[PDB]
Amino acid sequence: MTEYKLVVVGAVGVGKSALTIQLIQNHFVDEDSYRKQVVIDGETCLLDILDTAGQEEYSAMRDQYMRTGEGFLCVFAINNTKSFEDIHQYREQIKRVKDSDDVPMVLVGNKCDLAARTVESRQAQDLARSYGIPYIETSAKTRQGVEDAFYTLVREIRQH
Ligand SMILES: [Mg+2]
Repeated sequence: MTEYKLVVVGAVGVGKSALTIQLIQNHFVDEDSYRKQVVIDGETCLLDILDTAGQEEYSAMRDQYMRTGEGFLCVFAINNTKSFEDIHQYREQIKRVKDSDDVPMVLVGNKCDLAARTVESRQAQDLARSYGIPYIETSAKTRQGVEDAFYTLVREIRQH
């Protein structure tokens, strides 16, 4: 069957794992590869997701997994301005290693259940527009937009 190699990236603590675990095991963790047969738009397929460590110890450790990844979830948290500003560094790294200005990618603003937000939706939407990539807000806690984000990424890969 078609397999989709997806890679979840982002600054420490933004909810890369919570999003992956909500999708795969259907529960929010208040506190690494995953493989799952799913059916998306009638297509039977396997999601092979890499949930990357947050520690900036990489760049040679990062290049290996970015090279095999087909599409990328670039995650920041909406109560975390630094995690948002860090997004540019992740995209420029994916582009460097994949020798492409166009890589299937979705910008995800996670933790949209929280009221104490420091990054506004219009801000991130305008960023995503400049990249030419979709923007989707999620909450791994409420499960809002979780399937949305991953499925939109699969569809971006299908259109590449
Ligand atoms: Mg994690």
